[PDB]
Amino acid sequence: RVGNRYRLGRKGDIYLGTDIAAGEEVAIKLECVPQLHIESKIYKMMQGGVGIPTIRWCGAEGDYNVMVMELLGPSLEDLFNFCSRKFSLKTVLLLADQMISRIEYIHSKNFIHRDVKPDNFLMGLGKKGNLVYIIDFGLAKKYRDARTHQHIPYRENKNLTGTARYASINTHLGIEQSRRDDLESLGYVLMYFNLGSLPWQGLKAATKRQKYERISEKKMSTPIEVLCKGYPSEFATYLNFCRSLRFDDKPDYSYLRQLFRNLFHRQGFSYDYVFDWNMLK
Repeated sequence: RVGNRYRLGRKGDIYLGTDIAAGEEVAIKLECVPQLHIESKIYKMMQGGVGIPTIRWCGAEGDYNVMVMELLGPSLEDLFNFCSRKFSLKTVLLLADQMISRIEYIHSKNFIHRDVKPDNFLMGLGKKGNLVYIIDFGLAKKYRDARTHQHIPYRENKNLTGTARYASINTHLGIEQSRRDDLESLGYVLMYFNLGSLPWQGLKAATKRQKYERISEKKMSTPIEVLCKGYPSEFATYLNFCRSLRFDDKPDYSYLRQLFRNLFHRQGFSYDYVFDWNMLK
């Protein structure tokens, strides 16, 4: 077992381990001896930030490059399923606050995620179980130069790198992903939590390419008022804000959070961090 002081378990992959010298359970992502070491380096730049998992060790053991991370809880997709694929308004708004903040933090560290979906958002454990974490930086890219903060170039005709359900419209059009896209994906995820599904979900596609084309076609045929019908106008306003962001714009994160926070206070909700799942007996 790994690092003179770690041990392995059951569960590109994750395993349940133990920091045997400090008595704590840990997640151990292994990779045949290239992408673990890279992600491992992005995590380091992200380190210390709120909602970013801590990396306790990076090395190699036999035929594997091992990365030891702090154990985290269930994914929002998982909690959503457990909740019958239905979250209350208070829960979406509580999640909406922290998620925006995680995305802004990642952007503040020069990277963009490019893979924002319910599965890449996991709740913490213990004292942190009220903390929304962001994971999987496998598709993360620096969008600006660390020192000069020179934004990457606008590029076209690219192939979709991510998950078509939550991808931004500009991503479907082939445009280079930037900060705005991470936020547009979050917006679709918030409506996903609100409706239980997205209108461009489960579209029939014989091939895995007429699908991306059916989604794209559908996602651009569905105006935001129709997608958000029956919900607080805040969700529509948010999506519209995101669709208006210029490729190199610094998103006004505060305005987005205050958008939801006002809908929050208006509903009488309080930030006590009691999620729907926290009430399942």
